[PDB]
Amino acid sequence: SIPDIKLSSGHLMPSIGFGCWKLANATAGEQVYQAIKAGYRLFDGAEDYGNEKEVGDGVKRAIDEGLVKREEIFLTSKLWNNYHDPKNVETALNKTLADLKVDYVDLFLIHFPIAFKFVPIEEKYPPGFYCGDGNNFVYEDVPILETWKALEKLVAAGKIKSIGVSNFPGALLLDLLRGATIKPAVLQVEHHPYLQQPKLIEFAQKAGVTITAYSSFGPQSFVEMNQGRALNTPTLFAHDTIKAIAAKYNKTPAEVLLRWAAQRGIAVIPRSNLPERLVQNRSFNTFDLTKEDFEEIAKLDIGLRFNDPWDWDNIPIFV
Amino acid sequence: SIPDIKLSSGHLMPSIGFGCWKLANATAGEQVYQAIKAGYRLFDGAEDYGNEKEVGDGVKRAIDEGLVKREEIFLTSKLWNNYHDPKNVETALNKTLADLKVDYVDLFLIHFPIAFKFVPIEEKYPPGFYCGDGNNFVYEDVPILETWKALEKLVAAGKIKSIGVSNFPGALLLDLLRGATIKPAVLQVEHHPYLQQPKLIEFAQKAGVTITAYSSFGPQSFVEMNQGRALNTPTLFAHDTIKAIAAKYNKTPAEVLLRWAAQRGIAVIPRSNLPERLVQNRSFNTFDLTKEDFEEIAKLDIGLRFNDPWDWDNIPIFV
Ligand SMILES: NC(=O)c1ccc[n+]([C@@H]2O[C@H](COP(=O)([O-])OP(=O)(O)OC[C@H]3O[C@@H](n4cnc5c(N)ncnc54)[C@H](O)[C@@H]3O)[C@@H](O)[C@H]2O)c1
Ligand SMILES: NC(=O)c1ccc[n+]([C@@H]2O[C@H](COP(=O)([O-])OP(=O)(O)OC[C@H]3O[C@@H](n4cnc5c(N)ncnc54)[C@H](O)[C@@H]3O)[C@@H](O)[C@H]2O)c1
Repeated sequence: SIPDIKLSSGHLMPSIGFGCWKLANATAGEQVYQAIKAGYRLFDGAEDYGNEKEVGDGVKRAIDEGLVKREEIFLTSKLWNNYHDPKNVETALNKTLADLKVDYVDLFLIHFPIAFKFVPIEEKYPPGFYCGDGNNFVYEDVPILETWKALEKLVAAGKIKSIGVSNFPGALLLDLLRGATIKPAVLQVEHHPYLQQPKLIEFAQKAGVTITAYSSFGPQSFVEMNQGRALNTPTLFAHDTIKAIAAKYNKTPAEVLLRWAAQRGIAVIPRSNLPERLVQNRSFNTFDLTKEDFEEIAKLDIGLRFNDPWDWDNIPIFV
Repeated sequence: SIPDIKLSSGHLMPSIGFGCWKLANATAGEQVYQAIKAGYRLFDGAEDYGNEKEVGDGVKRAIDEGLVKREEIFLTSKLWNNYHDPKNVETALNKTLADLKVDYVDLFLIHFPIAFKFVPIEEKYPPGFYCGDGNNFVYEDVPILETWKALEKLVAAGKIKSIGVSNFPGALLLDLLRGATIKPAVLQVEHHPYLQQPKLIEFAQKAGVTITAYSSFGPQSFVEMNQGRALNTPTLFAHDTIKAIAAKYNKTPAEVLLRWAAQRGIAVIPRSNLPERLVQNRSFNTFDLTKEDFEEIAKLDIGLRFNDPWDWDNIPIFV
């Protein structure tokens, strides 16, 4: 029932997954276990989320009861900023494999085109914005291609099935494609009605790169973080346009926001933090949006971005 | 007098220059010569403008008459898109050096972060959007850093005093600073009240990279090319905000548009096609815009870009 997408790497990836950002460590396993019982097979995690160990417990439990087999679960992780230096990539990937308790990951992405100064794992993990000098941000000179090559070596070693990037703008993705042997299979970016970036999507998809959208509900995710920008932003759930369309097909505005991405061949990893939400977030492909619909949602685009490194320390990623 | 800007390379660069784009071949010579007589010392040229030979004649005459010395002329040139591949960088700089009739260029910039397929000088020069296969675009897999490394060499060889980039978005500039030994000394981008990219300026400058703005008169230059987007844009010279401010200080809209950039440490290279405009475009630093003035102009920024590779062949540089 949950459609698959063949990545450029030849491997399949579910178009509907379970998000692991802000998934409390205390119940992450229980919740990952439940997600699996509900049909979810892909889990979007990351080293920065600091719950790969619990996410692992969840997957292991499901396997031990015989509900699924390793190859049926698609695990996605992300290399954090402090580990871009070629000599530390495998080290971080090892930690991820150790916490997840697996021999490989299905998808490993460059979390950010930012390279923080290396902080030994034993000193602090996950490092977060810690750069080894108190509260100061510190960076290290490591071009993106150097990091990508280490990743390619790790793919030949069988430690990673598919590799990709996250939070990459169009010009950086183009330049990585000029020196990549294995081309990025995925581009994961903030995608929602307030930040559509239609040209980026068009380029990537035309380039054979698969798109995975995060924060499909826009500011909602950051409101729960008490962020000034997101709070000042009208929710998509109560927006006249989304509501109208939702009423025309007799659906929920939530189902509309996800269908809007799925219908265009984009993968989603909604954050289901309630049982009822687990089901809803993977049962939305029951209707079709018309050209008119897309044109209406298209008007909501104002280029509003919630996840911006510019807020951290003025990192020019999106400027 | 025209204040200078000390580049990160150590060489001084005039804060005001003479643009050479669309400067006709038959009169290019005489025009450059007149500008020198008028006080201009810097000239922004480029292989793609197809007139560096005449630009050279111009400067040669000035020198021969004892008007100026080579050391007093700041010549900027740009590496066109077909010459990114390292083995072709030197030959292209060579053709520029002979055309200009000098041993070195004060500044060489990667015109665009786009690598067209190579086309021999003899087959066609300048190639423009020509790639070697009719009207089709053909690209080479050459990462920016490779081209940049080629340039660094050329500097050590005394064939270039300073290097830099042009039309590079934030993420791209950041990655280059990661693999560069000689940091880009200058960033040249489209810059005016409709496309202010304030964060880009801030980031670049705080990094010692000097900003050189182009198309300071907004849609103006591209209107003189019958470009659809430019013809449907209210001119900056008629805009109420600029009018009000100009009247206040009794200056021309043109003078206000150039001071807006200059008072903020950004260099300008207006194209002057009239003896009077030639003089005005370099005598606008006789007043200062107030904090309120900057606030009112700030409201104009709608991010309207007139020079976009997206129009050429959907090249994702600004997405
Ligand atoms: N690579 C990156 O930079 C990055 C950044 C952010 C998130 N992500 C990933 O993408 C996932 C989703 O993004 P997100 O964290 O912003 O969450 P989201 O946008 O999917 O959901 C945000 C919130 O909306 C609510 N919600 C979910 N389903 C709902 C429904 N049916 N009805 C009403 N409310 C509902 C929940 O309270 C939830 O916290 C993450 O879990 C993470 O794996 C990646
Ligand atoms: N690196 C790049 O990608 C790039 C792209 C475009 C231009 N440039 C450079 O920057 C320069 C400036 O850009 P541009 O050529 O597009 O145009 P501009 O902004 O210098 O001026 C555009 C037009 O306005 C008019 N103008 C000039 N001075 C005026 C005045 N005082 N009052 C009223 N009208 C006036 C002229 O007709 C001129 O053609 C070029 O000469 C070129 O060297 C670089």
